[PDB]
Amino acid sequence: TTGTATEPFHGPHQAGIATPPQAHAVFLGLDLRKGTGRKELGRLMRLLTDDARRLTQGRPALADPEPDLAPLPSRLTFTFGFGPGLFKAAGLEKQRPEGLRPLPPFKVDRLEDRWSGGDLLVQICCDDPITLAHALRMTVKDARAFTRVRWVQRGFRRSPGVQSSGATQRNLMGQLDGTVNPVPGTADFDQAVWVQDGPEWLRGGTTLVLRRIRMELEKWDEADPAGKEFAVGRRLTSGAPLTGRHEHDEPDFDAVDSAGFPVIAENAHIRLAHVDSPRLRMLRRPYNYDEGLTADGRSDAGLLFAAYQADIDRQFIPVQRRLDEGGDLLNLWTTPIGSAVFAIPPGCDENGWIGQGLLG
Amino acid sequence: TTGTATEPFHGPHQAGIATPPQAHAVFLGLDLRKGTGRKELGRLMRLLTDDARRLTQGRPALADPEPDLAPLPSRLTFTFGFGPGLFKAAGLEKQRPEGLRPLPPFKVDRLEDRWSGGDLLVQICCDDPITLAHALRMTVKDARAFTRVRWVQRGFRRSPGVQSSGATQRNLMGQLDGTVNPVPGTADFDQAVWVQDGPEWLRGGTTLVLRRIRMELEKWDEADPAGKEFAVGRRLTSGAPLTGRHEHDEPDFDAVDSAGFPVIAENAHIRLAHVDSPRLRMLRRPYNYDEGLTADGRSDAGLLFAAYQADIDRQFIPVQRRLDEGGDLLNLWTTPIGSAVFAIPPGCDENGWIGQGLLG
Ligand code: HEM
Ligand code: HEM
Repeated sequence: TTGTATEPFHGPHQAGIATPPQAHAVFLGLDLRKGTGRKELGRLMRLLTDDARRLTQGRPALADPEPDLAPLPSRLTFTFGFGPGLFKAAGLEKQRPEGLRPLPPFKVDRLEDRWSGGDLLVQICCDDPITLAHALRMTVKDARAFTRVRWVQRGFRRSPGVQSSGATQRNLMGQLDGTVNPVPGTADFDQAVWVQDGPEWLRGGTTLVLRRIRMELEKWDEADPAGKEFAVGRRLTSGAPLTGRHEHDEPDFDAVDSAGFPVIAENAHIRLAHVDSPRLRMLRRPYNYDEGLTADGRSDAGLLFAAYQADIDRQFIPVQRRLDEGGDLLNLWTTPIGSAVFAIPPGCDENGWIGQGLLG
Repeated sequence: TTGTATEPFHGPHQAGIATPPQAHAVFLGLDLRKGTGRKELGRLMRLLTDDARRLTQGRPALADPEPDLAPLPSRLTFTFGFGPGLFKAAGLEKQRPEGLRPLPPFKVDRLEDRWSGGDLLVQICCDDPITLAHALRMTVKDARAFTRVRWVQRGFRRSPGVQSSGATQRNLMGQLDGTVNPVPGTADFDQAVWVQDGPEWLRGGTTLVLRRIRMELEKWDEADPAGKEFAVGRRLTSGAPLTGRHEHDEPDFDAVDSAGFPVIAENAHIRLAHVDSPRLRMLRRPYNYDEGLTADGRSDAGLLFAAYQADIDRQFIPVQRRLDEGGDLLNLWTTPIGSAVFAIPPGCDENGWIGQGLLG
């Protein structure tokens, strides 16, 4: 069933990346306390490893504060990530990937400290929110002594069983989101996602760019539907490129309209975001968020934009830079308010723990 | 797939009450603007009725800001409720039920204005959070001109398919929650829930007591495990009464231990909460909430306690008063921080609108 289903914890890679995105996610951003060094980090990651090892398979954690909430794992997964500040605290500043650093400033940025940065990431995904809540509590319980909570970001996708697996789901702007994306279990995916160069310990792992992007829905509603599709380069209902018919049709960036102007605008989102080389693409694995209203009924909603790639400098920044300097029409209705980066180590087997190659 | 499943909007009763509780809920508490009188309330409820009429069946609302999010309704339901202030503004004090008033003070209360009161309730329930978020957006769009958002309370239960329908689900304290409840499709349920006395307009309707109850999970983890079961009167895992073996075993309130003391404490939750007459019982239809963390790792979680009954004075207050005056052991780890009451009108058909019998 949806409840008894599990995702393996062990493997060459950490789960929660190639894993088809579950219905719910929480991104826990932690800062290290002063007394938390390499020794303490080792004890912590061993604690959290075994917690994930048990919980993801429906078994209570060690010293579980509520073991009856451990069953029904619902494809629970844990993904741990190390921020730039982690390495200095560990005395391993040399093994920090040179590419692992806070993203540079962009003109559209309205970043807030409460949604940015972080020394240690715990990404917990699950098809069930009760199972997720319990997993979060256990995580905090074992991380409490060594860290402070910098932020916690919750997001959702479709509930399990609403749409078939692999089918593209819509975001809170009504747009089909995830059409062009590296496919798990393919060569292009492995090259695009998993690290092969750089520091040894990170090989088999990846890097995460997590950006909290607010959807300016008040402005969005006042926009012209033709203008909305034009801004993206795809139709709302079908999800097809404006040059095409079906969702999976290849956009024609050389096509022009009756006026000789590009059908897909020069500053259309998918044009500026596109990279011709599949091996340089980023894995987008986003979650939607919707959190409360002002008295005048203005929404606080958007996207937890989670991008995974082997090299931030080669695979993310160039794209984000083109969106910014290219004057992406979508920037009129979206605003980055948070940004964090993490190095996600390789997976482990029954005889190890996440981050052993670094902290061991 | 389950996205296409719907619940009837039309009927003698509003949906979202007898309806088997969906995986997600938003309780939207609205305060009327100064100029919003009976005329304005009529226009508002006609707008909201039609929105629900279309959206619950997977059709876009009129002036829908994002029509592509209307399909796949996932058992979306709307339940509208009128607070005490609604009747004042509409000049229909004569039609206000005697019992429709803010609840009396209780010792355990730590109520906050930001979680209490409200003139107009829109209770939106759905098995899918994207569908839910869209429904909320449309509700606010048409309500903005007439009302201010007093509060929005988001809650969740198990995702669809995680547990078989009707099976008791656990709360964030790990406790099986919902064992003793009136059952739809029985005469006792109708007697307990649907109004058949008082002013004419409300017949076929019901009343809602909505209380935001914080869970003191800090103390809860520190609590003695045997004391936790003793506090409730049931075992954690099995859910059985301490006098029994299975969940649905009848609690024996006359039973004593070998020392001659009651097996179920005189101040046990279920003892103080129990009522002999099934027809006097309240319908409990709660949702769980989990909302963020302090720097030092303290959770902010609890229960959205939604109780439905034909008569607040006869079915809710007597129970709540016994829990308070009786010194319910569960009060050591639970704290009411919000309280609101609403009169829920009967259902409508085509050509009709919710609250028409009152406001029309
Ligand atoms: C912030 C809110 C955003 C929304 C609502 C959004 C929406 C979309 C949509 C509707 C598509 C077309 C369907 C698809 O291929 O997935 C798309 C494509 C894409 N987006 Fe975004 N996007 C957002 C931000 C970003 C950002 C910040 C990046 C940074 C890299 C990005 C990278 C991409 C890429 C690489 C594609 C693939 C385009 C292609 O090759 O055809 N998106 N996005
Ligand atoms: C966080 C707050 C609360 C929690 C965690 C909680 C938990 C529970 C549990 C575990 C049970 C036994 C299983 C069941 O029969 O559902 C129960 C029963 C019950 N509760 Fe509560 N409860 C809470 C607040 C309240 C409040 C404020 C009321 C006010 C009336 C209430 C009324 C009842 C009733 C009527 C029963 C049925 C007991 C019986 O007749 O055997 N509960 N509750």
